[PDB]
Amino acid sequence: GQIQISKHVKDVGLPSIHTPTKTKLQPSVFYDIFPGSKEPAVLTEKDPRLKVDFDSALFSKYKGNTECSLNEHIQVAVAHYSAQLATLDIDPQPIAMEDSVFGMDGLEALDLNTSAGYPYVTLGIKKKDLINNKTKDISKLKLALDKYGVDLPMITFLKDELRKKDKIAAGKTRVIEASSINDTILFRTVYGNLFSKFHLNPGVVTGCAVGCDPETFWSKIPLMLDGDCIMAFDYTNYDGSIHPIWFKALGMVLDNLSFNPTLINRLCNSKHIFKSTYYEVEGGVPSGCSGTSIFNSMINNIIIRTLVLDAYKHIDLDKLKIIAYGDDVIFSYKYKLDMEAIAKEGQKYGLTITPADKSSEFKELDYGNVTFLKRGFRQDDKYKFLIHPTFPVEEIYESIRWTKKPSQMQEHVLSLCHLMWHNGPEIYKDFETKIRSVSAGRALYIPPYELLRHEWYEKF
Repeated sequence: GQIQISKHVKDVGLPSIHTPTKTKLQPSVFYDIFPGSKEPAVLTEKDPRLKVDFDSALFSKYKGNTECSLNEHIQVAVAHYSAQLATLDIDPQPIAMEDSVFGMDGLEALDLNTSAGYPYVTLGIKKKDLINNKTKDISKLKLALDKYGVDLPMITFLKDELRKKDKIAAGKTRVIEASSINDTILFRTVYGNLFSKFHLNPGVVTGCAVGCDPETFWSKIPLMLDGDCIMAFDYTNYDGSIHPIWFKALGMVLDNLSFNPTLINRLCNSKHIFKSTYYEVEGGVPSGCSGTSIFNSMINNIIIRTLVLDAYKHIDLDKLKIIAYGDDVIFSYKYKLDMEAIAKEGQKYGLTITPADKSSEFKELDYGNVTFLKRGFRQDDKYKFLIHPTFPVEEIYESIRWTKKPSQMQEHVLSLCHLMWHNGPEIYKDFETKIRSVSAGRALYIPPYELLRHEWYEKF
């Protein structure tokens, strides 16, 4: 996206916003027993590890929009995907505010711990002041919605997380844009029935994987994505590279389903505060707020359709099976397509597509080497039809080496075990032994391989 406006906060009647500058990340008890090189992302200009201007390296996410327009192919992609989603018969009416706050079927309750955004972050007001979870009373919230209204600036926080070592000195730390609670509630109100239907129906009709459980969903993917050709590739800066035309296209699908097609352009043309600067961006999807993962998935469905259409012009879209989780996508067609040919068609829209898993060349894929949500695919030993989701061993080793809270170590390690065992008993037994070499790991419950495997069979 492109920065259209940039102003000092004191010149437009706004205050400075103060965002956490120190990491909660700390070496854990397993730091010296597992290998790794990730460190907490730089969170401030004064970090001694920096070797670059911090504010410039963050604002490089925004480097212009390519000159392009709607075409017939994007248009047929819109009509095809729309007719597919109509199959679901989503209720276009808004949901009650009670359901937006405390949830309903397919819509998780609002997180009451994260920031409430502008203006509440400057007023000493948190979410639990607006919403009482004990009584389910939202009277304070309703007054704050009336008083402050909607379409408020997003606060851009810096994501406190582990990063590869080369991204530390280069000041390459991710930005998340926490929208106001006022606006998250508006988006849930308008689009809540769509969000619910997607979460409850991950697969090839929504074209979306949000709300899936990889443990059981992995077995279904080969059934859904039939056709001789399994395809996947990676995007460079997906969120930032999405031109305004893809929001018009998304607006058109929402309109075909009788949903508000306009609220969406507040994501496209967005307003922000970072520290002491107010700024506005045209293009790009704000990373980390209202319906982000679903809207990105829907947009990816449009892109993949139009890109295949641009590269090949006797295509049958009924046979182009797609599953997307935001920027991450896997798809199939009834016969072999050239992924390089399809990727090249992205350039004219301002999309940058490289081969999957940081590969050198665009090569053919099968389920033996394809990745989705960081995971590979491996047939079970006894039942070859059940597919293990395979989480990278390296990412588990780096994760275990750090904590944000030592008290919740039992939960942290158990989560890692549930990921790890899918890579096989040999790698899992090595994992267990290293954990039990220190006395803090001796104190934990570490599930045996056989109980994990038996528990998994029973989830199906």
